[PDB]
Amino acid sequence: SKYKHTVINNSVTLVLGDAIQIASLLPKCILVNAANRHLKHGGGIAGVINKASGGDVQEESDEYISNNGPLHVGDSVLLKGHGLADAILHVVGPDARNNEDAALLKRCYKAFNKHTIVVTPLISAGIFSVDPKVSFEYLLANVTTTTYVVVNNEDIYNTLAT
Ligand SMILES: Nc1ncnc2c1ncn2[C@@H]1O[C@H](COP(=O)(O)OP(=O)(O)O[C@H]2O[C@H](CO)[C@@H](O)[C@H](O)[C@H]2O)[C@@H](O)[C@H]1O
Repeated sequence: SKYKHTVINNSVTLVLGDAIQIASLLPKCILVNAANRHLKHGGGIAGVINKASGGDVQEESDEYISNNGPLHVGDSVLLKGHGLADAILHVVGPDARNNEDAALLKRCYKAFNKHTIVVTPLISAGIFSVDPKVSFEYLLANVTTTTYVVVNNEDIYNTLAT
């Protein structure tokens, strides 16, 4: 009630706000990180998540990658929550700057469905340069679990809330 939000369907609610704030307010959830293949959390929401954890997320990510190697585009890994959420699902969206196809978002978003409540940004809609409407369409097509999709730009919110 205390956020600008639009319920899209039985599963998906679009929220104008801060994903970390929204994950904090929910008693139980997974928070999704829009990550890169090497889980190097230098910027974007990955940066905000890592900094909110005081670097704990990067420490854990480094251990995962150091031992297990880089992820493939479209893959995800469930890691610890570091007090931000019950767990963080690191999802590697396609980077359009590197000619990676938006259709790989299908794989990203299908990974949500085994989790009861998910708080997510729009995957690949930041520097990975996928149209927010396209990302959101892939989300709605593939996500069947209770999901709060959080955007921090009112203009993008308004466009998607149509
Ligand atoms: N509450 C909220 N707060 C902040 N942002 C919110 C938000 N809710 C949604 N977002 C948005 O979520 C989006 C994520 O999109 P991307 O997949 O493009 O990020 P990316 O994969 O590039 O990050 C990766 O981008 C490059 C990859 O090389 C790396 O430097 C970086 O570390 C890695 O995370 C951004 O628009 C971000 O603003």
